[PDB]
Amino acid sequence: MNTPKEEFQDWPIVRIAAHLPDLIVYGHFSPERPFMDYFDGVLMFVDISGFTAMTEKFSSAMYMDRGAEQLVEILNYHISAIVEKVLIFGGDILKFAGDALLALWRVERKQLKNIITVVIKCSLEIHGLFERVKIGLAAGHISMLVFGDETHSHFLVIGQAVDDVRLAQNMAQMNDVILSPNCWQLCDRSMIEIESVPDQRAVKVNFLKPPPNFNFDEFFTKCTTFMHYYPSGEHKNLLRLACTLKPDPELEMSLQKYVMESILKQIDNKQLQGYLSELRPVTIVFVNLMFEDQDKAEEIGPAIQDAYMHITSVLKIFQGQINKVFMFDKGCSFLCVFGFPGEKVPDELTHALECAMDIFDFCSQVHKIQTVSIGVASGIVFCGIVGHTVRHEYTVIGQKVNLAARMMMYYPGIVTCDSVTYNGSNLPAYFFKELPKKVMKGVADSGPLYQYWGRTE
Amino acid sequence: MNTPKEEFQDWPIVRIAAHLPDLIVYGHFSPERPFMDYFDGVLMFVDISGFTAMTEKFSSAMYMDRGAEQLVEILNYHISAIVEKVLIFGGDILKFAGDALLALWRVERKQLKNIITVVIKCSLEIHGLFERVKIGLAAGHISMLVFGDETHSHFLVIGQAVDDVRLAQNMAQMNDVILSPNCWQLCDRSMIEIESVPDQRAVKVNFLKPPPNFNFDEFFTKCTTFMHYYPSGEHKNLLRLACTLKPDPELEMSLQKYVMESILKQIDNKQLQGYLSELRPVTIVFVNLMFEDQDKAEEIGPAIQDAYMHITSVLKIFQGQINKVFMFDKGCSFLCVFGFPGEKVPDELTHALECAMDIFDFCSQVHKIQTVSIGVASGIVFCGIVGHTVRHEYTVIGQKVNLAARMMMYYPGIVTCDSVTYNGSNLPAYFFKELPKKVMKGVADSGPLYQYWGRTE
Amino acid sequence: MNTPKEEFQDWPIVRIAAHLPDLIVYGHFSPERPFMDYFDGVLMFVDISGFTAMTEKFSSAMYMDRGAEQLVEILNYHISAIVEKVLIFGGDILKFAGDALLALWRVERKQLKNIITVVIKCSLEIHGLFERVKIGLAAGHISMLVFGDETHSHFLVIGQAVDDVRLAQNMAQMNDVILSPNCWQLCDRSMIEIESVPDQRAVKVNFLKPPPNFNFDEFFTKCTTFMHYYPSGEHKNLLRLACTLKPDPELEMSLQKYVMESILKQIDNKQLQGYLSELRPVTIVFVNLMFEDQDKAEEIGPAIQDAYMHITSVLKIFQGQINKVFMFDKGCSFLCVFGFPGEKVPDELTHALECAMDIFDFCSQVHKIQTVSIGVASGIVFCGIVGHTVRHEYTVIGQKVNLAARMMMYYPGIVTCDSVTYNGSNLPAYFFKELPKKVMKGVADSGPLYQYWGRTE
Repeated sequence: MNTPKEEFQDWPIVRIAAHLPDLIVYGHFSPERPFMDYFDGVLMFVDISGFTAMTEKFSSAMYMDRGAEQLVEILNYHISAIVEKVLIFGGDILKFAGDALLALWRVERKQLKNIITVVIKCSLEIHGLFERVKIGLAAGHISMLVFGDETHSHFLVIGQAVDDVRLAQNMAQMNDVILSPNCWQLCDRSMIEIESVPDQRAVKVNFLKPPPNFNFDEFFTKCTTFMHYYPSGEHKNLLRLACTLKPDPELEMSLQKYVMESILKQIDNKQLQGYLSELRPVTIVFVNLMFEDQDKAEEIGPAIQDAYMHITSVLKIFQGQINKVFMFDKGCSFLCVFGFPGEKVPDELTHALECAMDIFDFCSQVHKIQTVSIGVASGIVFCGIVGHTVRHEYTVIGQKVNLAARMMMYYPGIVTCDSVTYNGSNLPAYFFKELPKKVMKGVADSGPLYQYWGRTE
Repeated sequence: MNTPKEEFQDWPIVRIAAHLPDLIVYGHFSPERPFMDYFDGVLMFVDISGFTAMTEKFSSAMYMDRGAEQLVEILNYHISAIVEKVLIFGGDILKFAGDALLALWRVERKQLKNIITVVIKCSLEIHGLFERVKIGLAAGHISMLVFGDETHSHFLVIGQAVDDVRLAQNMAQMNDVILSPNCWQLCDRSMIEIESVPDQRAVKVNFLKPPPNFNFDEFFTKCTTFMHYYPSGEHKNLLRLACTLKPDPELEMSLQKYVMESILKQIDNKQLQGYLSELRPVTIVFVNLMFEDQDKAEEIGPAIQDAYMHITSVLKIFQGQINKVFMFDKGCSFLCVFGFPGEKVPDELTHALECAMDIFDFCSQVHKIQTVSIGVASGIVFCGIVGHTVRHEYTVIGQKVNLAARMMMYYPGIVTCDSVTYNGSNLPAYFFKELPKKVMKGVADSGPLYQYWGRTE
Repeated sequence: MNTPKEEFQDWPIVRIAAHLPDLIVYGHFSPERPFMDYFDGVLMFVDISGFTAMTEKFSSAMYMDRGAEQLVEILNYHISAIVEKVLIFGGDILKFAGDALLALWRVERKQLKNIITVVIKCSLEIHGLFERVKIGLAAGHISMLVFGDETHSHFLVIGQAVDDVRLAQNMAQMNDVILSPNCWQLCDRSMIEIESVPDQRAVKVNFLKPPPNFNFDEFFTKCTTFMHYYPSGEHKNLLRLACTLKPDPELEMSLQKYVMESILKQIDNKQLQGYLSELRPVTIVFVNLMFEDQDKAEEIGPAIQDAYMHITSVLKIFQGQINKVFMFDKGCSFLCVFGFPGEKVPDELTHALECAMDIFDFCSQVHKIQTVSIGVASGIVFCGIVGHTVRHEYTVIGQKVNLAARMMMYYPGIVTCDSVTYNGSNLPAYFFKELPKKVMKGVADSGPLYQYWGRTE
């Protein structure tokens, strides 16, 4: 009697799970919104903007109309190698963004010290791949927020360690590994030689020099005792346990709400697998919400949910999409896009600005939101699924993405827009104010910027 | 000199063969129609209506427009496991229908007794997968009928054992294995403890308790001597020998005639592989032909061919399709569908009824057809390819499928239609008669039913 | 710590490389056009017209509109086996054409003798696959020419050995292996029994009978010392080293210029993988350029580049495409196609003829082109990607392809067209001259042929 080998793990639920971290896939938490949970862990923030500032070159006529395809190919080739390292070292990749990848090792407080050693070794091996990234590491308390409505879900991690991992990454230069102050306080200092960072309490890792009898392979195996989903046994040849998920309609109903409908259409083999890799004109509406206090989801969770409920209703009118949400220094940011593939509407510029002002006016009145700021920028951006086969996400990359992001931070409390949006809106000129030009990070020659003042005085 | 490993078995002819049993793939019989052949074997009828009555839940708004995709995913996950068991135990899966799967072990008469033991063990292992199916087993003489024209082919198995396997399956409750009276007469009673079935000559298998020195693995190997196509040797890791078919234009020309053109288009990579999984509105025209004598293909074969020739010409006018043909208790049934994906026409309801009446009038005059009955029902049905990667078939599932099927049996000798068809036809009301409402199996609240009386008195 | 196995080699750059020989993939030569290089090697010309004269049968109504699909399936099944033999024996497949496959073993002059032995054994093993091809072998100096513009590239091999391999193949009968005179002069005569060819200096291989202590496996291994890209070590299970190419935007930019945009669209998963396999009506414009001297790229290279520059500008107006370029007996031939899938225009016939006359008039004035001849033929041709998964090319096959090719050779110095083109052009009849009918190889009943004389006297 024969024993044919199994082949089939390529179910829709597995394809959906590629777009999500284990934090969500195996979370099995309540469907109430907002949902908040609390834990401890180590965060790794890998800055990949050496690789993503290349989107300019790929718009060149040299690439003969295959710019988007070449860009996603070379990006995924390099990001895939980073992903594999994170996953084999036991990390859960939470999110991809144009300029970064955030990973989490969730553990009980008593194992933080040893897990930081694992994460530092992982970091050093990532830098070894490119002998061009910057790595910030943090550790400590982490809060998770899940918000959404009956058809869509989003999640965020928040807290001091999340803020810390961003600050640490910003301090880093090429090939640096920077530990947040609490990570350095928590780590095993017998193992790692550091140096101080000027004017900073964070530290830079110079060396991982373990004691004479230390065996990293045996140490790592001991650490896998605390990793709930590390592929093992019969499945030790897989990068993710999620690769083994089996059909389960209740679970798939839950997980699909995190993924854009156009991606679900490709997952269902109802759209060509390359339709979503494109250089295309879009309008970015980057919404920033600032609170009094950054690291307490119990106060900001309800506010973000209330904002989200209004944002989704405004965007739906114009097939706008929330591509990503981020949280830093008591600012929660929504990266909204008008014009994604198959979602284009006429008067995109006008409607982007009217939607921004609607969001601005509503969210300004939401309890506990202190300031709303919105940047609106329009131009050619790269869109596509970025990452590894087993862990990837739809992402947008481009100068206009970075411009809208810097505008909402450098011009707080107002709706701003770039010259493309201003000139191509069908709105009267006195609806706008020409702004002073500010030197903004990563922005060279943004063009004239405007405040959308709106229809009345 | 290198020895690269072979990879390629994914030819069109192999993809086509997934949709067909070995009875056809390796049949190499005449192209004359009708064709009849005669043999002996064991039939297994696995009732999967615990799984297919779920189509209701998947039309719920809870599934956010991915009902069809979730349904085919979970169905195929469970049906695939049944298929693998049947195939490793040496069976040939003849047909899939919404509510069942029919498999055949064809053998010489002298090996029936031992093959029934194999099939009973297979049955018990299928029930073990779900520790929700019902299994009927029959054995004896089996006739095969192949009918069609120059471009399309269909096949049927007929005879007392085919009738027996249906009756046995109907007697079964969840987790039962029921042996037809001839199967019990033919089987190895030293091996299996049975109990009587009230008012029935069939029996229920309680236990497979073989003698002290019995080794099932060695017994099965001896039984593979009589299985012409059991994967073996270099190919012992395959579920089907058909996986190894090599291009052969004359054979592919023959096999493609059994498969719908929309499926061939997907096989040829000219249509997206998920286009055919849909919840869509269709009209089912379920045609039943009753003969004087059920189990003699020599008399009914020519009649079915003559009917088919007319049915295909009527359907072609409106891109109707024969999805399945079945044979029971001297009734041959055609499951016809108007509105399959890419085959929709306007006035579908009117044309369904006019086509039914045309079929009715013609087939009523075919020699040896005693009664024609046609049920017409319209609504949302699931359509998609159901089964295992190596053995699957396009199938339709839904309350309206079951309703049309019950209508042709409970209202024999006439054309009947449901309320959706009546209300949405463009035909005058006096073309119809409102019928008494009958309690019908599996039908709850069918709605008012009508006879299509037709244009004149 | 787990060690998952690598899976991913299916990058766009790898898919592109399937369409190209190693001569180009690993060439890393200048982007100047024309580019010429010079080397030595052994050529094998495998004539597959036993297999490709079948396109007639597959247009029959017997194939029920799946003629193209069945044809490409059976062709690729047989051609794939030839390709695998060539590749394992160390050859580089340069080109596929309807009626042939050309392969190259490039080596230093001192290793020619031993490589010819390898190539003869390869040839005999190819004939063993079909126990229906004809094989010609040549050896000696080979020139390579690369021509094109900033977006498209084409290459050719030229010289006496290239002419020789064609002549040798023409002399061959079914199952023959014919050695060109220089190949016989260069080979190891202790190894191979030959017989003379009537009126020819070429020879036919009767037998490969090596000396008593000869071990072909050990001999082949010694010969792999001179094969730069023979898959080895960790990659000894691959047919091509190109299967391991990694993303490299500068290299992909270079390689894509050799591949049609419709193929690139399929490679990018933006078109269905079977869209390009079709039986469709096209117009073939077969352009032949004859020079004074055939085997010196230094003189003919600049002329072909100048012609190409004009040809591409004329074709672009009507989405005509260069499908293949060939070089024989100081004739360089361009196989141009109007009407490829997704490239159809109205008045295709008129524009084909006007484009031919434009090309004729320009190329007739190019320095060192002695004669231009153009054949124009219109009808149903097979189009599709022909070859092995790892080495394949888009190809056109059909009686009208062969007719246009014979017309440009049998009617030199003029533009000729077939009856379909003449009757369906919108041009006046006195623009044409009815020609004497010539008996042409492989052409039976071409129909009346015409010279396109053009608008004035």
